[PDB]
Amino acid sequence: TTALVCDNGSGLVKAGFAGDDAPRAVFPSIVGRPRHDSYVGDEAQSKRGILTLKYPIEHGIITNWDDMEKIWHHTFYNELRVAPEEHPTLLTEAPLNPKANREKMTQIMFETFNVPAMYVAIQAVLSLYASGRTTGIVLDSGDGVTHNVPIYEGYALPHAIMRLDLAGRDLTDYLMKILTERGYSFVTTAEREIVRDIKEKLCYVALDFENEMATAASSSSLEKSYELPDGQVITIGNERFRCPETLFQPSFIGMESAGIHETTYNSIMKCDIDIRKDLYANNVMSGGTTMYPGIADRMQKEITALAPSTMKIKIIAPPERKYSVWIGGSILASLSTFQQMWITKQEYDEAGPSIVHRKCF
Amino acid sequence: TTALVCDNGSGLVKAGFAGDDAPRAVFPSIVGRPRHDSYVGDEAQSKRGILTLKYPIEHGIITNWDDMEKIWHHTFYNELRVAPEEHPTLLTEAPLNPKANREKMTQIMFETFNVPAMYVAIQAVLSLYASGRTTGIVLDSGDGVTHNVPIYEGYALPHAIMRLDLAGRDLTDYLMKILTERGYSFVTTAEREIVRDIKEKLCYVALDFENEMATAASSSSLEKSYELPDGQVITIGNERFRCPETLFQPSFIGMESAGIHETTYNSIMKCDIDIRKDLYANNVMSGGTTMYPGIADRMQKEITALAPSTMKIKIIAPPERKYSVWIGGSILASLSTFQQMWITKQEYDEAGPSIVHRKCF
Ligand SMILES: Nc1ncnc2c1ncn2[C@@H]1O[C@H](COP(=O)(O)OP(=O)(O)OP(=O)(O)O)[C@@H](O)[C@H]1O
Ligand SMILES: Nc1ncnc2c1ncn2[C@@H]1O[C@H](COP(=O)(O)OP(=O)(O)OP(=O)(O)O)[C@@H](O)[C@H]1O
Ligand SMILES: C/C1=C/C(=O)O[C@@H]2C[C@@H](CC[C@H](C)/C=C\C=C/CC1)O[C@@](O)([C@@H]1CSC(=O)N1)C2
Ligand SMILES: C/C1=C/C(=O)O[C@@H]2C[C@@H](CC[C@H](C)/C=C\C=C/CC1)O[C@@](O)([C@@H]1CSC(=O)N1)C2
Ligand SMILES: [Mg+2]
Ligand SMILES: [Mg+2]
Ligand SMILES: [Mg+2]
Ligand SMILES: [Mg+2]
Repeated sequence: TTALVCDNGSGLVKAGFAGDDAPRAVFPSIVGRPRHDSYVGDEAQSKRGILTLKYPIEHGIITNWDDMEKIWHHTFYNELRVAPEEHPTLLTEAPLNPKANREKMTQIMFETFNVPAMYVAIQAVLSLYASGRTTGIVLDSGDGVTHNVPIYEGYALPHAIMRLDLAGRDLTDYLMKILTERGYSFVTTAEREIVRDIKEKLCYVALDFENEMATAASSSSLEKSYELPDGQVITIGNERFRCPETLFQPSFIGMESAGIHETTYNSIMKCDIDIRKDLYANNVMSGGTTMYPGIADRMQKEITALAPSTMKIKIIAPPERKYSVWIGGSILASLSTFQQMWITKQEYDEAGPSIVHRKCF
Repeated sequence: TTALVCDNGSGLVKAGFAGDDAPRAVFPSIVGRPRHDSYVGDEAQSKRGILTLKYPIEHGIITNWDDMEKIWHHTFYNELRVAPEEHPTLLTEAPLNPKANREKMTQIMFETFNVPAMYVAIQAVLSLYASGRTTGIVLDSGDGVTHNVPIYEGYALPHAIMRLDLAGRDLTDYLMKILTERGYSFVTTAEREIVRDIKEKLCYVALDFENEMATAASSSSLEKSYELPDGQVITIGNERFRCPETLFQPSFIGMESAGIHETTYNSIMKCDIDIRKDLYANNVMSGGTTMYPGIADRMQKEITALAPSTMKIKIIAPPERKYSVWIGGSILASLSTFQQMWITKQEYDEAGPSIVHRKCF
């Protein structure tokens, strides 16, 4: 009778119960199989030694359905320890998820896990809701994808969504590369996990990119120390802000794309004149890769440079924004008016999987 | 871009545009065909002379689909003069309408009249909404059927709906019968229309049934005069309140059913204890046959006799209650939140007619 909320990301699954303010289970979105029997999440991780690890979700889209069933089987029976036939399930999807994927998702829930009711919601919409608004533009930068999504009264505007395949995992690889400028090798998937850790702990977004580079090459006060697992210590300086600077200048990594400040602006510009002003004042950050200190001040300054000079620009960057999608679905799944909007097994029996596209809002 | 609202009753079609406070077209729900080429509504009526008249809706349910298409064709092209491919259409249905009927209704709208979007709503729910409430019990007595419908937050409670096949048309026939106690014959479908007219103009609900009969047989002050079309005049006395008294005592007409005060009570009693009190305080009358003067005071007194003696009983009987279903749909179709709940042609293409049962609320 409690609803389950499951948020499937490229990197992490966040799953739990509606009514909570945090996912009970967060675990790597991976399936592992013997190098020449399958393991999931945290499982797969303890034995990575003798497995090939596969990610079933790439850039926010489900591409391996057999593995995804195993992530879902693990989520219900091992992580949450519930019987799925007893619980309405809310699932999340990427903006612009293909219609065919969303139907396949519905079919699996109903025919393989026998849920009484499910729903599929766009991630960025749930994060807007978790901030208390129904109109806004969300910047959702996770592990695999970054999406700008303008939303008006609860409804995502498909023609103005921007997709940038440049996310947290790319920033980790770019940190690996530049650290092997001050002499370090990382290269293995294990050492990659170490650099991911450094990234999350030491990196930050510089208020002015150049001046910051001038500073780091004039005093040792930006260097920080970091202990590796083998005991050895490493020093990190200018790499701390150069790594995330990539989101503002993708040419750092050889991509020809606009940075996250320009896609935000361009997405606002694909909207009707009569709401632009509401979008400028309600930019919401969401996802793990928006956690860098300085990123929200940085965003404010860049978007004010591009927008008409009299526009009121406000960046909202809540402290819980790494889980905001999940918390959004926790709130939504608890509303009594949401209860009539679940897709029930009866509705699916009578109409089949394409029922899933009548969102009801 | 304006929505159409069409309310199909056993006797009258009420049709018009969302945003209005009254149906532009009210006309008899009849199809006429040459006694040995088809005519509708008011049409069929001017030539009844050489046609057989058929009612395609009986006791609120559509039973002749070919005729019903002609009522709908006439509604769009002759009465409202619009192109149906250009307008979302809201249709109404009886409580407990079979699933199969509602699908057939959807299929015709989409495949024969090519509407962009439609919706099918339960009549009694729209009348509740027109009174400004989302919780209440509606007594809807029309020409062909009477329905008691308890509704909690906008949703009709199917297991407590009561259906009584005793409505305005039966009261007309019973008035014909008792008038041929003071010497008058009516018998033909034309004279039936005359008695219907007398019914609507002269009849009323007595506050105490017996005392009223005692009164009419003690002074000529209750008789009223009525001019027939051929010039002759008729006198009506005790028949004025005996006719509608039938709704309270169906044995007047040989039926073994409970009266409208008992089905109301029984329907309230099939509900959960924790809302009964809200239903007792929000009884809404709706439909042509609730127009009799005195009926709402009458209802108050009868339901107070049956309910627990400390209950607060309130009867709401708005002046516009003969059109309240239509006005309900006029309001609903205008809400911006309703706009995402239309069934679109795309949704119907992908899922077919059984899409219609995902009500969204
Ligand atoms: N404090 C932090 N600073 C910078 N990055 C971080 C921080 N915390 C987590 N991240 C990064 O956020 C990413 C995980 O984020 P998230 O759970 O939002 O993504 P996801 O939903 O799995 O993937 P996606 O939305 O791309 O499909 C990882 O790359 C992780 O390193
Ligand atoms: N003032 C009135 N007093 C008594 N009865 C009336 C009055 N006005 C209309 N009626 C009756 O109301 C009936 C028409 O009501 P209405 O339009 O609500 O029914 P309907 O929707 O066609 O049919 P139903 O809901 O049974 O399918 C007719 O029987 C008509 O005689
Ligand atoms: C605390 C934590 C955060 C996280 O987000 O992990 C996701 C999950 C993960 C799966 C692969 C590795 C082997 C496995 C184990 C597990 C652990 C927990 C990881 O690979 C990412 O690391 C990629 C690689 S490098 C990067 O930047 N994203 C992001
Ligand atoms: C002003 C009006 C109200 C009405 O409700 O009519 C509906 C429609 C109607 C159809 C049959 C007759 C021949 C046709 C013509 C038309 C006219 C308009 C009628 O037959 C009813 O009369 C029945 C018969 S007797 C009664 O009580 N209900 C109710
Ligand atoms: Mg995500
Ligand atoms: Mg990879
Ligand atoms: Mg009616
Ligand atoms: Mg008849």
